[PDB]
Amino acid sequence: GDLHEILHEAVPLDANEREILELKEDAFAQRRREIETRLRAANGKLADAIAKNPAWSPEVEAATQEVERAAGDLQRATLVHVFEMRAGLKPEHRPAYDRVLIDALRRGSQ
Amino acid sequence: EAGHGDLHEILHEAVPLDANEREILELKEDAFAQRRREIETRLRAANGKLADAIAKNPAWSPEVEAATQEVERAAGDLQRATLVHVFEMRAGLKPEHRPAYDRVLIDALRR
Ligand SMILES: [Cl-]
Ligand SMILES: [Cl-]
Ligand SMILES: [Cl-]
Ligand SMILES: [Cl-]
Ligand SMILES: [Cl-]
Ligand SMILES: [Zn+2]
Ligand SMILES: [Zn+2]
Ligand SMILES: [Zn+2]
Repeated sequence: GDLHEILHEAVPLDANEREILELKEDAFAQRRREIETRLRAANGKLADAIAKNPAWSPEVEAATQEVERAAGDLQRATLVHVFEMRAGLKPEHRPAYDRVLIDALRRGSQ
Repeated sequence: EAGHGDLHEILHEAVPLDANEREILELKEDAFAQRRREIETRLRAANGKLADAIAKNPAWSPEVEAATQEVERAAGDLQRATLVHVFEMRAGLKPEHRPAYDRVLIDALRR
């Protein structure tokens, strides 16, 4: 989320390495849209049901299940993509990248 | 979340402090505040546990995925606890204010 963007900024790189990294982004960008989508949909499902009847209901129950699973999915996809970017780093840059990742996770960033 | 902070103000400002629906309102709030603090503590711990896994071994693993799932679950518990509370508070609000209350709620939900 902002986790994703934070880790991109911990990634030191010249003019060449950046253009290459951006080209490599598209695999994850799409995966992602696919997930920010289901989640944004599950939320609208939630809000729709509440504007209808602001009380718990089978629709609200189902929507919240959907919101949850989707947000987990999104963090998992983010992490997968973050470890792939880690693999493309020179060994000398790995410790700083790990530090940023661990500390962001620890304080609840995604 | 779910516009909670702002919904409570709508409460401070619809049922007067010379009303005593006030007392009941604040007791419900005390209970929710306590449940939230507990769930939040549990989310903080799931976050630490995910961070710990990654520090131990910075790569995707069943251990890291596991932690991820504990985090989603604590987070979902928090949203659910908050929503059911928000509904409870609405049911205790005089019909003359549900309109404005419902606005704030749906707004926030649609974000
Ligand atoms: Cl350069
Ligand atoms: Cl409230
Ligand atoms: Cl208060
Ligand atoms: Cl609290
Ligand atoms: Cl990996
Ligand atoms: Zn990326
Ligand atoms: Zn109050
Ligand atoms: Zn409240």
